[PDB]
Formats: sequence, structure tokens, C-alpha cells
Amino acid sequence: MSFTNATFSQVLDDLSARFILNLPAEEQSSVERLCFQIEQAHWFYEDFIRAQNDQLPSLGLRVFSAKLFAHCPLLWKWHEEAFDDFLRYKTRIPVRGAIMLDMSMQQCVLVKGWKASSGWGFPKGKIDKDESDVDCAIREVYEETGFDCSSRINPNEFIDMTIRGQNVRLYIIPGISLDTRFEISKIEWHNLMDLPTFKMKNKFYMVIPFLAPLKKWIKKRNIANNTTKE
Repeated sequence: MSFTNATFSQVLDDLSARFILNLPAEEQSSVERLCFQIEQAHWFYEDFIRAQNDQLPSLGLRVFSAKLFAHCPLLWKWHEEAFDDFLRYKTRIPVRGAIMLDMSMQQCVLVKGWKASSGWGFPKGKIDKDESDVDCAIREVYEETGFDCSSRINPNEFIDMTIRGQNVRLYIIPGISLDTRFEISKIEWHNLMDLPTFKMKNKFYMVIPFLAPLKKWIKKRNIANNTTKE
């Protein structure tokens, strides 16, 4: 409805009224139904509301659920274990990976699978059991591209964000030779200018969200490589 001039608090109140207070009155105290409504309202926020806006934080079910509870008194009161059981397993699971740049920082390594909706994206995926954020990035990169970026990954150099409620953190690693060797169908360098939103386009949807902060990193990198301080 409408479009977007809601200031976060406004949105939580709207979601409280459309999904919770709306429920059939006999279902208003049902644990299984409240959770179904909390998770429908979390999708509605991540897929639709955040589309009409942009400066809303995507959260994933953990945080969004707390913020709703403190905004909907009905939801507050209505068995605490089963509600934790609901958030433990409906955790959307954090992704770590890497954006490998070519030296001039004009090209990056993209990957593409054997699956039907194809598309190109940065090598990355879901973190493991007892695995470090850095370990996940190294592992996903080496499994997908066959490059061991162990000697040049930097923990402090990354774009971290939430997308559709999944935290994604890609480590940005520049200076990877253009003669590097490289399940996976294709591994290729792509020119950042050629990518959808940097300066068909449906091939590159898994990439676009990171182009704005990536480009900002690059700008900063080239300024810092060329300054003296004074």
C-alpha cells in the first residue's frame, strides 16, 4: 500500500496491525499461528517494504522478531522455549566470501553454477560449524574458483550487509594476477563498468547490491594509494 515515507517505527506498527491484530480472534493466542504471522511479516518487510524504500535495515528473523515484540503487546505475552525453537532453526544463516579484484581494480572474479536460473555472483556461501568468518571466505573461494587466497585475505577489508535477512560479508582482495588459473561451470573476470549498476542485466542480480559499497572502497583505495598526508 501507498509507497514509502515510513520512519522505521511507523513500519513496525503497520506490520503489527496487518499480520498480528488482524488474525482471527480464536487464533490470536496460537503459538504456531503467531510465528507463521511473524515470519510472513518478516518476508513482507524484506521482499516488499524494503523494495519501496532502501534505507530500512534488513534484519533476518532474530532481530526483526524482537523489534516486533516491542511494538505489539499481544505478541509479547504469547511459552518462551518454542519461540526460541522457532528462531534457532529459521535462522537464515550468515554467508562469507570474496570479491577478488585484478590490481587496477577494474575487474573482479565472478562465478556461475550449473543450476537453471544461472546468473553470476561472487564466490561465497554459508558458514560452517566451528568455522571463522575468514575461514569460510577462504574455503568458499577455493572450492568455487580453485584459488587459495589465504596469503592475501584481510579481516578488516570487506563489505558486510544483510540481504533478504541473511547477513553477507564478502572480503575484498585486490592485486590478483590476470593470469591466475581458475559445482561450477564458469569462472571469469568481468569489467566492473560493464556490471549493471556500477557507473542483459538479469544475469547479475546476485552482485548489484555490493556494487555501491565496492565502488566506494575502490575510490578510497586509490585516493589512499596516491596521497602524502599534510
